[PDB]
Amino acid sequence: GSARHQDDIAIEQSHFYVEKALQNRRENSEQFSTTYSFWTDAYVYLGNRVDADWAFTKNNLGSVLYTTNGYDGVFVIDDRGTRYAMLEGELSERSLADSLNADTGDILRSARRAAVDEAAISRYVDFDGAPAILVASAIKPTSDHAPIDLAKASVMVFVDRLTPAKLAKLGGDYGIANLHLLAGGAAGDKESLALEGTPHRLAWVSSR
Repeated sequence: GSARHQDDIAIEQSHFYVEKALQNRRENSEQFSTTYSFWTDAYVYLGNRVDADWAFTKNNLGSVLYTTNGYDGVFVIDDRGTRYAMLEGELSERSLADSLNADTGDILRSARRAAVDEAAISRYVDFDGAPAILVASAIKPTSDHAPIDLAKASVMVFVDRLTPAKLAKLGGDYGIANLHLLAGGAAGDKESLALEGTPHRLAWVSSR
């Protein structure tokens, strides 16, 4: 069939790209969550322990993560506790449960399951002021070393708060029209995308 309908096919693609941009965050982060976890010193200095003096003196897991093609922040959780919380490249006392009010009691369970399948796990969350994504990965020994007890091993977690500076690339680099967050409103029969799990919503202004 051929008629004046290709104008609404464009709307079928523009929302699909905004979903792909959020899917791509999870798939880019799991790739960093393996290279920075496949290190003998990372598993030795973070495995059931927290030796931040190494991470700062060598900068291998310090504030430089914000300026070395890394992620917005990092945490270390094991057996229902936390002792390392890199927030925007700073050492601070805080919990990954508190910064988004969500429960850690089930995130540690899926994060434990990341190890037995050699693959990180990913979810949506609601950080203080804007939406975010949470991804968890098991630190496993490289150099063909012996295995470790995965129920008692440590688990690293990376976090990225979405911000209006990155909303420009979440649509403009994906080929979507003008792209903006919908913070506390309802569109006038316009095109938009409700985020899974979080109360926030993505919106844009594509011409038919």
